[PDB]
Amino acid sequence: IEIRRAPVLGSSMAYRETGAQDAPVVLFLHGNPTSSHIWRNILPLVSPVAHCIAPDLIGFGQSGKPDIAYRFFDHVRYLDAFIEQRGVTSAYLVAQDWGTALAFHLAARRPDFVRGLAFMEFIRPMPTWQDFHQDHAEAARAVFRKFRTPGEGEAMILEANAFVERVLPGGIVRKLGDEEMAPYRTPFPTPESRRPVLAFPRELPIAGEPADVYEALQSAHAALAASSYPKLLFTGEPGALVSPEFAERFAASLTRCALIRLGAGLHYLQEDHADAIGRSVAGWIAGIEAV
Amino acid sequence: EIEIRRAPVLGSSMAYRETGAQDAPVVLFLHGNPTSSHIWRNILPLVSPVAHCIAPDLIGFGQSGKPDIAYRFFDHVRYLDAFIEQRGVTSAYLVAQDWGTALAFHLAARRPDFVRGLAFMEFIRPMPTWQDFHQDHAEAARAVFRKFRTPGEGEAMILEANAFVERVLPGGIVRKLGDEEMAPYRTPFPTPESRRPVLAFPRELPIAGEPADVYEALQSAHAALAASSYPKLLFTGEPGALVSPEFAERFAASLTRCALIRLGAGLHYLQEDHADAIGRSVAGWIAGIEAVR
Ligand SMILES: OC[C@H]1O[C@@](CO)(O[C@H]2O[C@H](CO)[C@@H](O)[C@H](O)[C@H]2O)[C@@H](O)[C@@H]1O
Ligand SMILES: OC[C@H]1O[C@@](CO)(O[C@H]2O[C@H](CO)[C@@H](O)[C@H](O)[C@H]2O)[C@@H](O)[C@@H]1O
Ligand SMILES: [Cl-]
Ligand SMILES: [Cl-]
Repeated sequence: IEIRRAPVLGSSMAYRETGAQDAPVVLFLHGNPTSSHIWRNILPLVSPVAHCIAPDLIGFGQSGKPDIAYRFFDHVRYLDAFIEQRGVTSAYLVAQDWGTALAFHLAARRPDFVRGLAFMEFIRPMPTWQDFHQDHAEAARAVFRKFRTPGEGEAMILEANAFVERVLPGGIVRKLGDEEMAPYRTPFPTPESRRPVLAFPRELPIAGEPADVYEALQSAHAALAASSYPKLLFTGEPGALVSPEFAERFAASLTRCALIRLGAGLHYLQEDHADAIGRSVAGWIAGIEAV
Repeated sequence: EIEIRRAPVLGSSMAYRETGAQDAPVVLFLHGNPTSSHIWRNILPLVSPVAHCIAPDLIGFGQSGKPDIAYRFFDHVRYLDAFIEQRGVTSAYLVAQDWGTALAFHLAARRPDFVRGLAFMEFIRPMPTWQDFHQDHAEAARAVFRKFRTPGEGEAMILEANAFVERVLPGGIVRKLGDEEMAPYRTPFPTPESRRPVLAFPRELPIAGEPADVYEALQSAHAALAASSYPKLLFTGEPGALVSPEFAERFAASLTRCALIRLGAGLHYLQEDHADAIGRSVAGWIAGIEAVR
């Protein structure tokens, strides 16, 4: 699969594309601090049934690095512009981490765009720190509190590259090979290049802040609970942002939401479960399109 | 949790494995020769979160009863029909391989309203000549099955030598089964006479018009399959055995609502090499269909 590039809002976004184009479109949306790289072993399993498009968010992967704030709403604007530039009129969405917030927000604003939503390890408004990660992961809670602290977050993420070097491997059960880890590092050679990686944890909707993202994601979650398109939720054990127990309650709170149990898994489920995820998604799309 | 149970059927009994919530769609898993519901053991746990899974042992196979019958294709049809009635199943997805597919196609042709969807692989079709049985690189397989179908020779190979269990079975699996995995394939068949149903099957294969009744039934069943409107999922291995990848793409494209799922390296007993891929595929597919209805 070639990396391709699209002009977007006077910058550019890199993307991977595969599959016959007479088929329904599936948009794969990564989060922090990843790129379309994370889908690399899932795309070949979905491409036989769908036209797969996996963009790198602005400032991630091989996308352009404009001098912007990289707030959640900036990503929204770039992703919307990418979809427009690609001429995509409707799609399935497959999302993880911040990709899920983009998917939920897109579905809320354009309900007729969404053929279905496959998601995992998703972002929701979290009224307190007890709603961010699980009780066995107090240490993750403490790290993100630091990311959200002026000066401290800069030292950890911009200077020490902690999100790429510590958080990412900490959210994968297996140990990535050198050749698998390398493309996670290459987008972020410098402190300045790491700006988007610091901006994201500062956007997490926790304890009412930031108020604009908190409200947008409350609204997106209300829309999701009122939506009628098919949904497919994956969970790991014990997971990270989403426990198996929360996943069961969440899926039951929605209509037309299946829950697929992947087994031992933390945050970056794609890395531990690419085959299970790809096979599940391809079957699910095939089933929906049949009927 | 997966339970092994027994249903009374036509004066005998069939064993079956069952798992999943009772308020979910039913999925009926149908094995072929010389296997049992054992072959689905690693697939069931992956489908049970979305469906009520029922996996019977065909009459004379696995832990089912061994009544004094011919074990022809139409006998299996009768026992499977009676099992379905006994379990009070009114509609189901079918998941099938080998002779399981002939049973599924024949069921779907008679009762298409019963079929929620059909997931199948390595399936039986009418074969006008021996050239239509396996691929030309497997001449050895054709000679072996010709001998199975030959009076006297088949008895020596399958009943006395247990060749279907000991050679044909492992021969259609890419990996080597662990001893604990292979053992339950042997235990239903302790004696030559217990192997009667295993010998009966190759002699039922619809090759060159013989047997005429099965050939006719499977022609009619294949015509129905070609016209059918229910969702279908075809899995293929490379090179496969009864179904080549090239044949699979053409066959799937010919049908209405048929997705093709390529599994990679595989022979005949694809479940043993690809349980995870098959289970995950079937679960996502059922979830998708039931979401839209
Ligand atoms: O039933 C399989 C699977 O489908 C889902 C949606 O993917 O639920 C659908 O089917 C249920 C049983 O028929 C219905 O109760 C439900 O309303 C419908 O959306 C999954 O929830 C379920 O595991
Ligand atoms: O489209 C994905 C996948 O679905 C199948 C059926 O499972 O085809 C369906 O979708 C096609 C594209 O929308 C339709 O043209 C077709 O009629 C419908 O059955 C598979 O064939 C396909 O790979
Ligand atoms: Cl983050
Ligand atoms: Cl046979």
